[PDB]
Amino acid sequence: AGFKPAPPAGQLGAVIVDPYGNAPLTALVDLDSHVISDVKVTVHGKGEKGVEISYPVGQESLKTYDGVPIFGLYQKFANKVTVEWKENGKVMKDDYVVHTSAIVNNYMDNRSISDLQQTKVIKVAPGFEDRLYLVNTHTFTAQGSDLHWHGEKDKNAGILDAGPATGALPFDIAPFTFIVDTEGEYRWWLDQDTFYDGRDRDINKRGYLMGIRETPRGTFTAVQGQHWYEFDMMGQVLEDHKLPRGFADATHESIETPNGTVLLRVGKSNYRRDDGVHVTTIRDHILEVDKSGRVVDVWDLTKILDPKRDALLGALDAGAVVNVDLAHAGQQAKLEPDTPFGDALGVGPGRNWAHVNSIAYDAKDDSIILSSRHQGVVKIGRDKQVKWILAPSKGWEKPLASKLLKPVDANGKPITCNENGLCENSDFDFTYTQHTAWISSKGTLTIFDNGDGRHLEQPALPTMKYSRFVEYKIDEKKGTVQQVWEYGKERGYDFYSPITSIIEYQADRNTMFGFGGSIHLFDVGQPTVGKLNEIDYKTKEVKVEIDVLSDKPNQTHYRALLVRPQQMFK
Amino acid sequence: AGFKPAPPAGQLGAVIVDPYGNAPLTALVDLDSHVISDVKVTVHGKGEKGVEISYPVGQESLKTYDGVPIFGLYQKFANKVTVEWKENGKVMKDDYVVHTSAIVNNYMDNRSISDLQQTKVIKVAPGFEDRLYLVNTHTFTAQGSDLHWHGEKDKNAGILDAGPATGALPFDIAPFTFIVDTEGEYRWWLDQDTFYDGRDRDINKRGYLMGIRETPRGTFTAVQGQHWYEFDMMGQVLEDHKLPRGFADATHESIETPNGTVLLRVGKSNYRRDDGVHVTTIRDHILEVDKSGRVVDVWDLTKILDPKRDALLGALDAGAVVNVDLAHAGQQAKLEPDTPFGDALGVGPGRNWAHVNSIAYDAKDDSIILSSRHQGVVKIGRDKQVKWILAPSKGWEKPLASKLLKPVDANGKPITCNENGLCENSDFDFTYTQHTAWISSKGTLTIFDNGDGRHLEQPALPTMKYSRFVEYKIDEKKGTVQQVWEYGKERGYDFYSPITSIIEYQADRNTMFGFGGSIHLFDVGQPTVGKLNEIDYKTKEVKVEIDVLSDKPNQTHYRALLVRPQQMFK
Repeated sequence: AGFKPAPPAGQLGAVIVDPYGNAPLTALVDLDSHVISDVKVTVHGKGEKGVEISYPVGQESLKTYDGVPIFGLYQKFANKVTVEWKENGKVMKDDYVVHTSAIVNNYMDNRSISDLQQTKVIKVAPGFEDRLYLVNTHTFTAQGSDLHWHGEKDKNAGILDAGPATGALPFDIAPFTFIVDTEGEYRWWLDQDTFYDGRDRDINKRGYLMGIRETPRGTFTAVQGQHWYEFDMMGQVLEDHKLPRGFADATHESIETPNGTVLLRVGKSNYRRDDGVHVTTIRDHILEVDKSGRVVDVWDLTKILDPKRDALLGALDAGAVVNVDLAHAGQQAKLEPDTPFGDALGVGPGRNWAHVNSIAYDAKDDSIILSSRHQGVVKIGRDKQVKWILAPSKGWEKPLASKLLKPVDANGKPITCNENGLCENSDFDFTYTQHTAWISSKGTLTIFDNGDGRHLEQPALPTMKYSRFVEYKIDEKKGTVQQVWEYGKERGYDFYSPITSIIEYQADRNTMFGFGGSIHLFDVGQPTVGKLNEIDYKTKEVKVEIDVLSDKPNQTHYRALLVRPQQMFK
Repeated sequence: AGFKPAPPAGQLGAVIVDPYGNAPLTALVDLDSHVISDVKVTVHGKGEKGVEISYPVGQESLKTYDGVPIFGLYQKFANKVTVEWKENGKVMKDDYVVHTSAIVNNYMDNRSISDLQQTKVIKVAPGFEDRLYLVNTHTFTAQGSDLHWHGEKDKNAGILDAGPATGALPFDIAPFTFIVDTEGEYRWWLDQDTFYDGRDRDINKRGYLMGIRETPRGTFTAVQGQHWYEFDMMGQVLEDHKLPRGFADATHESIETPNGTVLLRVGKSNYRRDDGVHVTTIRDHILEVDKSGRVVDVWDLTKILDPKRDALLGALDAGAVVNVDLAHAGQQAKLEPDTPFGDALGVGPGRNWAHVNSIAYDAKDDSIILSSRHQGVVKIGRDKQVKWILAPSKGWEKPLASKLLKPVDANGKPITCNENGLCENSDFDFTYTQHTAWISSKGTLTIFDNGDGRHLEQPALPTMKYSRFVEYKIDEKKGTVQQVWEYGKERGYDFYSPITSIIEYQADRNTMFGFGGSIHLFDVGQPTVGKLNEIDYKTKEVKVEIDVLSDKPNQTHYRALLVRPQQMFK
């Protein structure tokens, strides 16, 4: 006679590159029936300033992989890797040379600047050299959007006409998923064919790979089209679920709860409107599902919030929304009453009236906090009741108006803001077209305030626009909110992300982690900038600033995560 | 233009037959955006003595399916179905006529008696008319076993020779999976293509569909080849996991624990023997895995029990082992020291020394109880230590001998049994080549004692063989075992199942449920009998006896389950 397996490389088994076939900068040391413990892996830096990557490896992982996972390799390089373990109460060590192959971008055309996205390291403080960031970005396919859901023909349409579309099937794009270190080197890559195939027409492998979040096991969830997933840093796909049959179009977020369920943002297909027309709703439903794919609960936001409120909808940059473009960049969006159902700015179920793009679970009262790009930030209870809302007061009717939070200063004294969220004699401002409204380890609400439609108008000039990191403290009993921190207001257009983006508070080194996904988006002909940032919470000093430039002009990035090797292999 | 969806049948949505495409005797009432509760489904009996099936439907199910599930249809029939619910505090009712298509057996050849397995109702006591049994049986493919794992060439083999086989890849057969009512009618069918494709050579869809067990959600797990699954009675495949890479050949059992894990019975691939030869082990490892497919724990039985112990191995009918001779039927198995590694009777890792075929989790001390066909019944701890053994004393060395349970009568007085398990002046006997060693709702240990190799010999004539249901009571602290119940001893060869089979205690009606999967297996040219039974625990009266006859001669059944519609749709 046959062909023998790879023989052993040292004192354990063979060292296999990319055992699952989805993560070419990983490897695996076959255990070959050895019984070991106390395992530590080190991957050595490339050259003089190269970052070394180091992590322990738990028993579950050794058993799961039947070997020792090797994460952190450089591409096309003779990686030097050390593995240490205990075996029969004796200390053991092996040094391996692990050659790798290349990273491939399978989606290139005349818009391509080059195959990979470029990195520019701007600033790395001391004691931050070891940081790693997983960048969740994407790259245009040659074809663009080729598929639509079919809907119901509306009453007042041509006798002869073909059926309309519905939903958001065209929200579809090739992934570009990697990890970057502080020398700007790629240290991990998730093969684009792991989940996506843009040449075939198998909707099972289509969509927009989004909402990558860690789990209590140090693995990650994600969504893409009409499926959701779980995977690990060796590239093993651990779960793959079709959405339940009533739902479609999962985007933006996926988060595991502590109860072993997962929260997803979807649309409802075959939603019967009060006028009896069926549509696939846009980005306005939430699912709690178990690890079986079954639905544990569903929040239908069309009956909980207000699909008629156009206060923020009418104030937006038509050029944005990810989507994008562009002849109409800068221009304020003029709503129309005859806007056909679809992924379009508008009111009512079957249009993009809410565009919820983040989810967080509050364990303390079994509730969920949501970021609605076009309405504000809300908490809704298990009981399907609104608990509070963080938004400008304009447009809200009762009973919902009554749940708006009242702003207050450090001593708890009301702050005067008009119905557009413009406050006087304060740093306090609300969020507009925001993202990632999550719960910090401190118990506060952190948000990335993108800043389109700030104060419910377009400004006089496009460049008078800014984005903020911002943190709030909320008293639920009293119904008040206090801005306790902010950043970015002063950096102007060069730090403005009209779309996407994220922040998350890091307690380990007291920093605020940021990723601005859409900087310079509207600079026609230029790469879009994804700017990784760690800001000192105390001093506001920049500790890390790294820029990722898109491989094609005018191509937004979605999010990034700060990942930690220590937690990857439990 | 287009084609419209099926219109509404009555007051909800359309009634879709086989929505998921794997269970043709099911249907679904689309919810069409209606908000309902208190759902109850009734499927009417066919004709005069036809059994009616009725169940409630919980909210999770309505949301999961976006509709009301309909279970219990007859094939090729105008099924009459009633659905009742509450909507806007009003009571509601719809009567539907649901036409079905046929059941198909896709695996037929000259051996075939007819396409379906025949049922013969023998006895149905009053108050047992409503019982349903899920039959886990199988049907031969034209090709038989066509595939082997490749192994390592052993030292003392021909220079020119090809590599050997290893493992148990040939354990491969088409499934045949249905639910039968007490009129002997098929009321549910699982499409054979759900998991199996015996004409293609994709090993992902090969194996022996086994170990079907219910879960806390009213769904079922199962194994087949190199994957494990979860499915529900609407035929939705909820989970599908590849085995972890170190393991192969999952058969016999899959059971969800209360900790959200699942227990599986596998072999280990690339197992390094002490002589340095690599093999795939046979049926001698246990995995706890999570819903992510990851390994939580592993029990390697080659280091826990005694792979050298041939006390029972040498006493077996060569005609059995599932697998089936049958030219050497009746004959005693003569072990050889040069038996090449494989699915073969023999000692040591790489042969079938243990043939473990059932697993149970003891939540009281976080341990597992195992049925080893070829060694006996053992409890092993989380700590990988043997806690006790229920078997004849011959062949066991220390430290294991010391864990053997000592038999006792109702007053706790020792019972005298020789090393072969023959007892004097008692009804007490051990189990031989047994199956399903499970924990009843009473806290006792129930077992199907097939009875091949009884008293560690073949009898003088082949028909001097019998099978028992049997229940034991164990004092772990004292190290003793008491037989407290038995049945079938008196029924002789006609109730003898040399292989497979199952029992389980039903507390709802104080019965012992049983399935004899291999009756008349050795009758050349005759269908094999799978006999479903419910025996009154108190009186020993037969309450249900129903016979399933195989669609080809000499083709064993594996198991059946008593299923309860009340629990299927939580």
